[PDB]
Amino acid sequence: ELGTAFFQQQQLPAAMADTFLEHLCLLDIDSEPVAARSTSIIATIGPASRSVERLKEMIKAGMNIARLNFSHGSHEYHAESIANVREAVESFAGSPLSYRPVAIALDTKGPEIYIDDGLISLGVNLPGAQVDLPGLSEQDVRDLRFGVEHGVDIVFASFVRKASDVAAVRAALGPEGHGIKIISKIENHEGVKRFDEILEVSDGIMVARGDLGIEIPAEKVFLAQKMMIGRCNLAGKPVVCATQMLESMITKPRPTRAETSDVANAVLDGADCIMLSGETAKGNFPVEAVKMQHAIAREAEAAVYHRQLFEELRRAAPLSRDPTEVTAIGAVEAAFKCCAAAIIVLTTTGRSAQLLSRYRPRAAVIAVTRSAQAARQVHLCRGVFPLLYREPPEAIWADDVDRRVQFGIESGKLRGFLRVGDLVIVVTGWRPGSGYTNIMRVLSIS
Amino acid sequence: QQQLPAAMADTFLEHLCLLDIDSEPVAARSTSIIATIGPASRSVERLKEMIKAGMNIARLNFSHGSHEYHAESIANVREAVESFAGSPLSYRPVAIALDTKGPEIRTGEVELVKGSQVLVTVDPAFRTRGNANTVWVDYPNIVRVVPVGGRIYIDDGLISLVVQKIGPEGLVTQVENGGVLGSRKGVNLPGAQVDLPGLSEQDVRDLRFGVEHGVDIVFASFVRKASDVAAVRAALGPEGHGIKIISKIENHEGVKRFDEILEVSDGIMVARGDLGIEIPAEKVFLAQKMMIGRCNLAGKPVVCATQMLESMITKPRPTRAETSDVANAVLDGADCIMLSGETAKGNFPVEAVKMQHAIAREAEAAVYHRQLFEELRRAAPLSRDPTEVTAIGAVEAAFKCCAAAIIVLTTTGRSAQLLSRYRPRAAVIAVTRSAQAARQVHLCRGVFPLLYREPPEAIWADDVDRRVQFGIESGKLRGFLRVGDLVIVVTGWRPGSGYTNIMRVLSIS
Amino acid sequence: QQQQLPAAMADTFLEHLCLLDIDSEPVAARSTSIIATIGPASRSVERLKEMIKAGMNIARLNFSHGSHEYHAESIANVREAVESFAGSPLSYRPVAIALDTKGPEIRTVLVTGNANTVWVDYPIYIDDGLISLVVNGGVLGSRKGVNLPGAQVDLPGLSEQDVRDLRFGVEHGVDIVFASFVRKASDVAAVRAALGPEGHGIKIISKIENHEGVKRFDEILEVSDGIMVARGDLGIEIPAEKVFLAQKMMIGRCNLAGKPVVCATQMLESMITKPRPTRAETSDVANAVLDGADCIMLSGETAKGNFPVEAVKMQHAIAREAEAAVYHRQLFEELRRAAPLSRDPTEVTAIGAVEAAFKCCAAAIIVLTTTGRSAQLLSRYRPRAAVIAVTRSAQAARQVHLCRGVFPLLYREPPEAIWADDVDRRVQFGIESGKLRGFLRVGDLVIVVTGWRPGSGYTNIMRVLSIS
Amino acid sequence: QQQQLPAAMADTFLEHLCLLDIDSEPVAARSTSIIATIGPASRSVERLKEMIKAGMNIARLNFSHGSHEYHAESIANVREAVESFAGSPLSYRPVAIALDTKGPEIRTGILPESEVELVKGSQVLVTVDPAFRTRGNANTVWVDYPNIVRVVPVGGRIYIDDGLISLVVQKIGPEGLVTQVENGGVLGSRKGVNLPGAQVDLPGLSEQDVRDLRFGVEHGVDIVFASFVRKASDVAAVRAALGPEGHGIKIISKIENHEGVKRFDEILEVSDGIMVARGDLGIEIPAEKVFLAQKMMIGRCNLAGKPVVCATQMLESMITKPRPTRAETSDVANAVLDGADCIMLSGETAKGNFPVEAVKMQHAIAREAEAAVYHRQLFEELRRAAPLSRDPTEVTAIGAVEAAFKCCAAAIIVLTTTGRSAQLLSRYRPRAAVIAVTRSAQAARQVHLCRGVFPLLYREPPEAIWADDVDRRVQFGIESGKLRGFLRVGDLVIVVTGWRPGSGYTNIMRVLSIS
Ligand SMILES: Cc1nc2c(s1)c1cnn(Cc3ccc(O)cc3)c(=O)c1n2C
Ligand SMILES: O=P(O)(O)OC[C@H]1O[C@](O)(COP(=O)(O)O)[C@@H](O)[C@@H]1O
Ligand SMILES: O=P(O)(O)OC[C@H]1O[C@](O)(COP(=O)(O)O)[C@@H](O)[C@@H]1O
Ligand SMILES: O=P(O)(O)OC[C@H]1O[C@](O)(COP(=O)(O)O)[C@@H](O)[C@@H]1O
Ligand SMILES: O=P(O)(O)OC[C@H]1O[C@](O)(COP(=O)(O)O)[C@@H](O)[C@@H]1O
Ligand SMILES: [K+]
Ligand SMILES: [K+]
Ligand SMILES: [Mn+2]
Ligand SMILES: [Mn+2]
Ligand SMILES: [Mn+2]
Ligand SMILES: [Mn+2]
Repeated sequence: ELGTAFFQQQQLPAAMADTFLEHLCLLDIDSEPVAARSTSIIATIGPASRSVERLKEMIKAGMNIARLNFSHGSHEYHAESIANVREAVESFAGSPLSYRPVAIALDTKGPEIYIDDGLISLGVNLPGAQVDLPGLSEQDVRDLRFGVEHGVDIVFASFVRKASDVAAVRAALGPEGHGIKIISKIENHEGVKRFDEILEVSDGIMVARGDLGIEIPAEKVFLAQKMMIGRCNLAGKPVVCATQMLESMITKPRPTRAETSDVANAVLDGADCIMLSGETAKGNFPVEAVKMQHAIAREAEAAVYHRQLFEELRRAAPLSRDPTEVTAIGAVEAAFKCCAAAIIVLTTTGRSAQLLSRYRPRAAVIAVTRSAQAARQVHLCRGVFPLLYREPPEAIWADDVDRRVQFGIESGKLRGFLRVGDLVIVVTGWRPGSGYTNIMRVLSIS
Repeated sequence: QQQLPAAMADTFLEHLCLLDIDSEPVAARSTSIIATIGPASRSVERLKEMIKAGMNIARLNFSHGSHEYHAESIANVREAVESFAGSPLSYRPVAIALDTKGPEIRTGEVELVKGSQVLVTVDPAFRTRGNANTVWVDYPNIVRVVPVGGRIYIDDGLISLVVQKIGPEGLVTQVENGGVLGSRKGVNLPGAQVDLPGLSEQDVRDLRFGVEHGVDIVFASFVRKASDVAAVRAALGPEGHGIKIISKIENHEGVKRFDEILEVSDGIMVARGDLGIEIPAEKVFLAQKMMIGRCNLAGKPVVCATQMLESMITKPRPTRAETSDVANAVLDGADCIMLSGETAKGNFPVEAVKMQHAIAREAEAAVYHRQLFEELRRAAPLSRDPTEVTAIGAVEAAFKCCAAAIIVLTTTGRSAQLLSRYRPRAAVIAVTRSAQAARQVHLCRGVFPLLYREPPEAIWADDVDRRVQFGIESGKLRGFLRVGDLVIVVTGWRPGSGYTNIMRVLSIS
Repeated sequence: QQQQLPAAMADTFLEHLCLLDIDSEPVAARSTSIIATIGPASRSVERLKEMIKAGMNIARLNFSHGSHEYHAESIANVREAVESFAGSPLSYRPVAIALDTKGPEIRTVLVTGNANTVWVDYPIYIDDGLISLVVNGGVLGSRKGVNLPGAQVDLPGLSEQDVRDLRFGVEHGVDIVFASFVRKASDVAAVRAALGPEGHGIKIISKIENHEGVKRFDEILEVSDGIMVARGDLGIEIPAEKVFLAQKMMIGRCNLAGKPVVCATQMLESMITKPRPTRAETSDVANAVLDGADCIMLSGETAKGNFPVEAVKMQHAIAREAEAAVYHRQLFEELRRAAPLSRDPTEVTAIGAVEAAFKCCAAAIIVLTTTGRSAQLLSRYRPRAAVIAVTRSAQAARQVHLCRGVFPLLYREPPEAIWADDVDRRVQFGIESGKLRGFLRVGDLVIVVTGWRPGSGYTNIMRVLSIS
Repeated sequence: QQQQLPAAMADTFLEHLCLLDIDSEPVAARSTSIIATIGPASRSVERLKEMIKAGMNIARLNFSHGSHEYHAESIANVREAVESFAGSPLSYRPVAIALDTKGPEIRTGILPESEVELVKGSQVLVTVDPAFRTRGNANTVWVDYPNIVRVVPVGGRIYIDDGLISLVVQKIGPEGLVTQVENGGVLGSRKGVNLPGAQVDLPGLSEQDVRDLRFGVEHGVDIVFASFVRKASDVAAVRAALGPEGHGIKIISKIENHEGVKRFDEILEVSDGIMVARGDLGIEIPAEKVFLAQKMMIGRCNLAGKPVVCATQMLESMITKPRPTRAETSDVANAVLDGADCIMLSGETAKGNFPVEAVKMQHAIAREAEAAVYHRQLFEELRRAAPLSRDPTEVTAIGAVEAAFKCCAAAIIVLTTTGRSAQLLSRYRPRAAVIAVTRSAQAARQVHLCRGVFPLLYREPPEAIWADDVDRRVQFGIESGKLRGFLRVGDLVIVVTGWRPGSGYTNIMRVLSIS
């Protein structure tokens, strides 16, 4: 079973290797990946990526999260950016089976001798020399309030140095902002040393390599990146790799060999999301940069050694009596046995999708939700493909479950994620409401 | 408890160092016990005590006894077994297996002069002239299968003779080990390609008897080739299509052609008695472990047999070697262990069943589960069969929650067998309407069969849930489940076998 | 290929099992040493010669029966049988002599002498745990051993009779003491003290016979030279279905510690009366070798039975097959990982030589040693290649039988004038010995382990040589 | 710890990652050799002295440009810079000289600065009619490779000028290939052509390569980077042009196109090593697939025990800037973690403004990456994958590496004539430095290809007794290691020698304490 032609795509020969060395030796440039790209793409909004028509092209190219850099720009500037992103996003809502949710992330200005990205020794950086600035500014507080008022999904918190820095952020978001995800940016030596306590109170991490590369020796950034990716992977919390991934594409139509390798290796490290800064904020090829990250991620996701990664994630995760976790790991294992084209999961808060994503299945996790915010926020979790369901409930709940599953199948077919004859794993619960996921089924498509 | 520190170890060496004589087993015994029926074990009262002690499969040795004798054994077994049918929540199915006589080469008191000279003839005139320097055998082709230098063992391999010459009179032999030969006693032709028929005529009448009396399993003696298995299945006829054929590997050719035999069998018996004569005794453990390992790989049941607790025929306690042999068979991966003389004729048949049960529980907890499961996972090929996909998903889920059990609904047993091959720590509670399948699934380690008796409900989904609740209630009464426990439930999307495709995580109430 | 080498190269333990082959023939060199108990069936010089040829490496003197004069006769007959082969040095097999202590023993319903009231020698299991009395039973006899598993006992860690027996062993130059019913580290120190300064070179093997010994195993092992899993008494002290747990635990911890371990009792019991063992008994011997046992033991099979030599031959035949079936790939990896890093050039050289031998499927590792330590550090990493140890010390040649896979050759010639020449002559003596014994053939690779200067403690050199 | 040893001891790769420590400084010497391309920014004797001190191990001469006299000047200044350290033999660093051939090329025709625009969606004809050699324009391009009309089927593509312009063959006709412009651009004269996925008929050697290869032999270059190697016969043609006098020269095959990737195994078997020529590879196959080819090729050379080089744009931004980008520093680190024996600088040292700082950056990155290797799984997999062998040099090598790990040996000192004994130690990736003592100056330079080998040139004449000569070179290796910081008093070393003179008889491993 499993056709001979199907077994030579998606780097499946390298997938069945008994050793990592053989896994490397069997990687094949003719082995084509699936269309579903698991690693989400964060694009920074700026002069080059602010118009509604430009944003439409970046959505089709693969942008999942739009980053607002509050280091620059008035609230009126950012309100117009949010208005333009939402206009381009909703411009596709007339076609539910192809609609792509897009999250909006607010990046704080933060606490802002080296000058000019650390280019001249004596933006300004003071490495080692511990300085005084508090966790949250008084302009940060006004910016975060702007985030709640305009309904942003994610906060990128700059220069997080300790757990209390995160709590100050969460306090500024307020009770109405309790649902916003907080990604703590690790930007200096202190944040690295206090990483374990920062991660426990955050929803995720951004390896902010720009400032980190000035605050610590440039030779050491990859050590910090691979440490933080593994620790969030172990913790099952999303991790973002950022800064200068395709830097030369600011002026050039094609990246360097080091840049494509950097995106690929960030994906192989286990990063949930990869980021573009000047490549989309200022550069001359914002859409091409998005297209390049999409293409590399597809290749690198197939080149992950899932065999060992799944085993180690399984051994490191503690035993659980939560039926959502138990169902998730079983569905992921079941998906590996059949190379299921997808895991289709129903979720309202996104947790069931995240618990599937944390075991890193090869199969795409197609998440059908009625919550527009959850559809935006699950882009943080690798391999989750969110579908916004818009119909009012069927009268029998079981019929309403089945129709959402069918909606996931129909959207997967249209997008090239699913074909007739594919096996799919379907994850649901035994009753409506969040928290009751406990069922895994094996279905053939059509 | 249950050797959890040893099972979590990073290495096998540390797993060994963490084994704990004070850590008590709490899981139910998963290795099935086969007990040979004989004079010590034909009492209905004794059979009831053997059921409660742990007997899962009753073996009828057709090497001896008439059809009427075995019909009585069958009737006493079923009476003892059905005596528990009034409480369906605790009723234990018990399989009945027919072990065939098989091709038995036989001779014609006279002493075998060690180092002497004895000839073994084929001529029919010498069938009654047996003595110190004449032996006759009913196998005519013995003269064409054992060359010069090959050996001929007699009476359980304690008297040996080597071929020195070949000639018209017969085979010219010399006595290697001495003894005195009786009247028509067992002969073995080690290493030689014995081309006796794959089925005696006695075997064909016995297999017809077994079909007529509804036996669940055939232990097929001296299986050397795939065609030997097909000969057995032919004699069962398609009236015996549902009977499971377990092939007894008993000689050198069977070990060599094992893979061809396993492919056409439902399982294997490591018949160490005959095998220990047909090949050197010091090589039997190699063949045992090879066969157990490859049946584990193929997901097919394997039985370890013969002399596991031999001294308990006359003594109330086993030796240290016998204790270790039973334990190491479980550690090897054997689905079933067997008692022969210990239950057929010995003085402590119940105590022998109790011992095997007690040893099996300790060994099952001493298994290095971490490496076993990982290796069975990677070795089992990718599959698009939904029952296969659900089974491995279910075993994975059971490990994550430390599930008390995996409840599975099954018509033929296959869905339980596909769970069993991944060796979950959780018990596989199999709920079936098929009384025969309830008995036959004892061959698969870790499956606990429950026979469902109620007639079908009007709504199919109501009938599914009733069966699931039947497994819940049986599990609670037998000690497998507690309130607050998590269980994995495996079902299908439509009636009939072959459509298993659902795995659920449920809390017990 | 032979030696189960296809199974040796499997990537998983499951495939290792799957590839085992009854037609794959093993190497003549048998690594697991055989201990045979001396008794009426194994006492004549002519019978001991047959058991030496059959494969007996250590002679066990059971000091629970027989007088001091009786055991001197046994010692004298063993040394006469052993030295009867000394005239051919290339084939001389050293044999060690082990003293097994009586230990704390309680010998012989109303227990306070017939079949209604039983007298005992100490203020309940009798007949090797076959009869149960409680303040379940069978048929008794006269003079019986009594086990009391549970309530704690007032017998000392070393009796006066035991002390007298230990001093007998020093005076008669035994190589090994099997210390009965060791429960604590203090019990071993008591044996080391009764052996005195004149007996400081004797190896103390602690016998684990009860629940307390299992519990305090780590502290007992740390002060012992090795361990005997005494399954006879241990099988009466703890439930019979749990002895296999204690055996495998103890064999694993000794293998990790690098100290020898003995598996004993009823391994081939039915051969006391029958010429062939049962299927369970050959499995128990094979599984003891697969567990990692350095030595296997025969007691009644050689002491009192009617087939003592055939019993030695059976253990020899099984051990060879089981040794080849060991999954060295995973065992060596796990031994390397668990052993701490070392700055000792002897241990550093040892693990390199074992690795090198696996790479070339070397027929043997030839090591020069005086105390035996260089050979033990090789044995510790469980190579498939035979460890041929050439030594001038007769005692080391006997005692090194405790370590699995060490084949001792006693070298007798005075030193050559150039020490480099004296080294080569001893290496050559091992090569010639291995050729005659069938360990080596022309074209084989061997690993030669020596040191850079004379005297113990300087092993630091590993050489790859092809046999001419 | 230091050395990232808590991470290397971890039981899983996941926990190994979590335990990487930015505050754990490396103490072992840098094992991945650095190749620096010689050019205007690196041709002066004093600048080359700076780069040798910064860590340059191999000097790359790019015969794609420059005259024979130009490259002979490059060789003279390199050798003058290298030999200015020879007066202190205990610290003299051999520096290899590698010749990178221009290789077979396909180029367009001459239309001065005359330029034309190939418009997107246009119709352009590619012809090799010698009458069209000069008649280039916006709908017609000539190329100097006549078999182009046979190797590019309809729907196949033709790239021009570093892949800036893309053409798709629509029909095969008598005049040539009629193509539609897929990606437009401005076309100059004599621009390079690439035929992605095509089986290119060009010989393994251009006629200029033959001349350059003889120049290399006559000037004693140590290494050849053979361009555009697509099959075993290409390597054979390179070998033949070097002749018997160039038989000691090492041949590193540059894998540059799709065929070379697919036929990698037959190429590697007849090669001394491989270069992942990512620059050309990224034009010949999709850019997002290059990392697949890099990791496959590094793994298969790791498995075969043959050196592998990763090249192109590793620190590209440092051509104009004193600090690399975050992507570039990660690219160097990940090439080392892949298992690359060498890393390369091209424009960063040939023409950039910071050549010495680029060499310093690669040295500092590689030192961090080498300690961040999950050594436990790497050595275990290399060990089990390496087959059984009855060759005593192979047996001694794995024995020495195992012993080095057991004692955390500071170094493995090995005596070698050709370098093979050092290479056999290097293939098992020990963390101990492999200190190779040789009398051959060429072998000393060439073993820089093998990761973890640190060559020392022995200059003394042979002692009377051979056993004295061996011990002298061993002590020379010890005294060199002490002076260079490899070895301290009280350290343990693994010394690897043989039983008789001449190469091929390595069979002894010794454990020694230093001083
Ligand atoms: C999901 C996983 N990712 C990795 C794994 S598992 C792994 C395991 N081992 N090693 C070291 C090694 C081993 C063999 C080689 O040929 C090269 C490197 C790795 O680097 C390595 N990675 C990056
Ligand atoms: O991931 P979440 O937020 O816990 O939601 C999972 C829930 O979705 C469902 O599948 C469907 O629930 P709804 O019909 O209320 O959307 C439930 O069975 C399950 O509890
Ligand atoms: O294990 P088997 O023999 O394939 O049978 C499993 C079958 O049992 C069921 O759960 C119920 O079967 P029935 O209702 O026909 O008894 C099916 O859904 C499933 O196909
Ligand atoms: O194992 P031991 O007792 O430490 O002896 C090993 C010793 O044997 C030798 O190989 C030879 O020593 P001798 O010549 O004194 O017997 C030494 O080089 C080495 O130190
Ligand atoms: O690595 P290579 O080229 O095979 O050479 C290793 C050789 O080096 C030697 O030490 C030779 O020493 P010489 O330089 O004196 O010839 C031999 O022992 C060994 O055969
Ligand atoms: K039978
Ligand atoms: K070039
Ligand atoms: Mn920053
Ligand atoms: Mn039989
Ligand atoms: Mn005892
Ligand atoms: Mn090129």
